[PDB]
Amino acid sequence: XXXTTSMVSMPLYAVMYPVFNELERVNLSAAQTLRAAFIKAEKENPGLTQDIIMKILEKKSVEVNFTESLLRMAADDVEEYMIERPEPEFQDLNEKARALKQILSKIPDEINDRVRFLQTIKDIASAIKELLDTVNNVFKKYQYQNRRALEHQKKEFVKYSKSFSDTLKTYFKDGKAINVFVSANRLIHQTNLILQTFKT
Amino acid sequence: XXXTTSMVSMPLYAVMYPVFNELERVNLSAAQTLRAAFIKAEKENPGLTQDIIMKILEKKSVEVNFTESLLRMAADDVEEYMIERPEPEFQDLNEKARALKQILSKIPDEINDRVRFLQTIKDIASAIKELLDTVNNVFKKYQYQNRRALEHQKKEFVKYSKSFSDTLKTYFKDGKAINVFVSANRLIHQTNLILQTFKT
Repeated sequence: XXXTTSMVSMPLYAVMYPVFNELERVNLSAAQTLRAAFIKAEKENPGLTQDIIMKILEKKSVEVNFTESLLRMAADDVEEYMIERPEPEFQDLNEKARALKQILSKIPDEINDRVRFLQTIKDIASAIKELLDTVNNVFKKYQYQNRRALEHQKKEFVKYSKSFSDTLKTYFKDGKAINVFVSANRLIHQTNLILQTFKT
Repeated sequence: XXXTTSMVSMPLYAVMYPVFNELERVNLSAAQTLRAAFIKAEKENPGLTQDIIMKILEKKSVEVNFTESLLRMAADDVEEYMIERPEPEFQDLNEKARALKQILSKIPDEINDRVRFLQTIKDIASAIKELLDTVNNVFKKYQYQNRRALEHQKKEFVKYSKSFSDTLKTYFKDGKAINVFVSANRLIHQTNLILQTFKT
C-alpha cells in the first residue's frame, strides 16, 4: 500500500545514500561519480552493496589499527604551531597545548589497562582545564591585535571537549574504542586550530 | 629506501583494494568502475576513502539490524524446497531440514539471553546431527537416480557447519554477534542447496 525493489538493496539507501549526501558537501565531483556507480552496480547484481559493506566491516581491526596510528602520529611537528608573540603567557599556552596533544596521542596504548586509562581521563581533564585557564588569561590581559575569531575557536574547542567526554562515557557502554580514538584525534585538530589562529 | 603517496590513503589499498579484487570475481563491470572511481576520488581529496570507510562503520547498528532481519526472513517459503520423491525418509529429511532452518533463523532473538542461547547451541547441534543422520540413510539405501553431486553438497554443508561452530566459539571472544548471524544465514543457504539438489 501507498505505492518495487528487493530487500537486499536496503543498505544502499540506508548506508550508502547518507554517505553520498554528506559527501556532496565536501566534494560533489566524487560523490556524484560514486553515487551512480553504486546505483548501476545494484541494478546489475542485487545485494552487491551489502556484500561490499560486509567486506568493509570485516576489516574493522585494520581500521582500528589505522586510526590508532593516526592518533599517535597527530602529535608530531609541534614546532609548526609555536607563537611568535611576547612573552610569558604564550609560552605557557604552547606548553599546555603540547602537553594535552601528547597525552591524547598516547591513548591507544593506555586504553588497554583500565587502571592506566582511568588515570589518563583524569590526566586529560587536568590538561584541558589548564589549557582553557591559560586561554582566558590571554583573552583578559593581552590586547587582541588584528584578530578575535579566537573566541569562536575557544567555543569550538569546548564543543569537541564535551563531545570527547560524551564518547568516553559511551565507551563504558559500547566497548567501541575506535570512537574514542577518532574523538581524541578530533580534539587535537581543534587544539591546532586555536594555535594557528594565534599565528595567522 | 627501496623506492610517494600520503598515509591517509592507506585504507584505499588496505581496505578498498582487497574488496575490488574479490569483486572482480563476481562482477568485473562494477568492480572496475568502482576501482577507478575511488582512485580518482583519492587523487582529488587525500583521506576521503577513510572518511567514507568511517561513515560506513558508524552504521554498524543499521547493518546488524539488517542482517538480523535477513536471517529471520531466511526460513520463509520452505514449500519451495520440498521433495517429490517417495517416501518416508524424504519426508524426514524435509522435517530435519525445516526444523534446523527455523532454529537458526530465530537466533537474533535468542542471543540476548545467555541462558537461552547456550540452549540454542545445543539445540542446533542436535538438528545438524539428526540432519546428517538422515542424509547418510538416503545415501545408503535409496538408489541415487540421475544425480550424486549430493555428496559434494553434504561435504559443503559440513564445511559451513564447522565454520558456524568456529565463529560461534569466536563470539565468546569477540562479542561480535554479526558474524554469528552471517554464518548462521550461510548455513541455511547450504541446507537449501542440498534440498534443491534432490529436486533439480
